[PDB]
Amino acid sequence: PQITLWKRPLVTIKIGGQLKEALIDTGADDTVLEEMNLPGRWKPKIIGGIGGLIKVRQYDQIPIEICGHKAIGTVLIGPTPANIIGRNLLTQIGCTLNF
Amino acid sequence: PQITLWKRPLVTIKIGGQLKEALIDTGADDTVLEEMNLPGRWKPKIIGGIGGLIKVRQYDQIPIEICGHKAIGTVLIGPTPANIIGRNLLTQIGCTLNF
Repeated sequence: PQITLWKRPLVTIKIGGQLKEALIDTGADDTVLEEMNLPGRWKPKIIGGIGGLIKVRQYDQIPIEICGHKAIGTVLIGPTPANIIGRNLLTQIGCTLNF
Repeated sequence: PQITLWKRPLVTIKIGGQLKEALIDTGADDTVLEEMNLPGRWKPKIIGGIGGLIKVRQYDQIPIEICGHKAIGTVLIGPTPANIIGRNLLTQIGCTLNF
């Protein structure tokens, strides 16, 4: 749909059989979710933001649904205050910025 | 315009009579810019990002332009890796997410 930015762009997403809240973040290269259990092997990955770099866990080819749109891609797990949906998944559901 | 997310949404902004590249960040509550110069009162402020915290200078009622679109609001100046446009200004230029 069309989401305004008066408030944080939090939408529902589903991963596994679980409903979660996540932020549509055009400023995130990657998708970062709050600590949770995911299937299969992982590899380490260093990411950064204001504040510095940080090492987190990287899981690949993870099915995820965002506002009813299915996507598959890399998901990172780390100490984030919120579930973040980044550009790697946003492009997959055809999400764009407009003004 | 309509901006896809295959690459970082960098756009031209103008502040203090100077043009610059800045990231359209729907995941940012605030607007933070790389060390520069600004007028009027400023007061410190600590803010958090994915790698920890940084102390910045908060400036209120700062006129700024994004792609020539006028906005006025709070702007933080500090050691950020890159200029970040937050929702506080994006709402002001009618920027929305679509998919």
